[PDB]
This record gives sequence, C-alpha cells and structure tokens, in this order.
Amino acid sequence: KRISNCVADYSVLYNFAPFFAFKCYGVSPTKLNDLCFTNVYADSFVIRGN
Amino acid sequence: KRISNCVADYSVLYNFAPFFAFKCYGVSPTKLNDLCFTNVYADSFVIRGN
Ligand SMILES: *[C@@H]1O[C@H](CO)[C@@H](O)[C@H](O)[C@H]1NC(C)=O
Ligand SMILES: *[C@@H]1O[C@H](CO)[C@@H](O)[C@H](O)[C@H]1NC(C)=O
Repeated sequence: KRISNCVADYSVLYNFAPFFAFKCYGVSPTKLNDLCFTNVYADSFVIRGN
Repeated sequence: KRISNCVADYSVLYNFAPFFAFKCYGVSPTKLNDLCFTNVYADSFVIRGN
C-alpha cells in the first residue's frame, strides 16, 4: 500500500492492532511523529510465528 | 512504596508474580543480591500491554 500526501500519526497505530511492541530499524518508534518521509510503503502479509 | 532498613532477597521476587523476566537498567538482575542501596522505591501501576 502506497502512503503519501497525508499526515501520519503513528501513536494511533497501537489502537488499530493488538501488537505488543514495534520493531524498527534505523529509526525509533518514539521519534516517528517528529519526522518526514518522501513516501511510505505498508507491506501486509501473514506468516508463522517462528 | 518506600523500602529501607531491611534485607532484600530479590531471588524470591519470581515467586511473588508470574513475570517472565526482569528488565533492569544500569544493573543486572543476577547481581542484585550482591549490592547495597541507600533506599529502594517500588512504583506500582497498571497499563496496557503496548
Ligand atoms: C475495524 O473496523 C471495524 C468495522 O469494519 C470496527 O468495528 C473496528 O472497531 C475496527 N477496529 C479497530 C481496532 O478500531
Ligand atoms: C498472595 O496472598 C495470598 C493471600 O493474601 C496468598 O494465598 C498467596 O499465596 C499470595 N501469593 C503468592 C504468589 O504467594
């Protein structure tokens, strides 16, 4: 899913799904609200736990 | 809760609550029985998992 030309409030993401915590690389989930991005890509799938 | 003037045996903490593991900063849970502290503060609350 392509995400652009919008204001992203990542703090509300916790309300959408009951995930325990983020796993971010090269960035912190704490600072996501303070940054800008050219484009955002949301890749969704289902796998096994392991 | 203020904790002072007592001998603390942290190894028994695992019996009190069914928590999986500690999360310590600046110290290891392994060495807690070998140290002294001027005062201990226990802050209790309830939050969401995320
Ligand atoms: C997902 O959408 C449904 C209706 O399609 C809504 O009832 C539900 O609250 C939504 N989930 C969350 C976590 O808000
Ligand atoms: C907590 O206290 C109750 C009685 O108040 C006791 O039965 C129980 O064993 C205690 N919990 C633990 C983990 O020892």
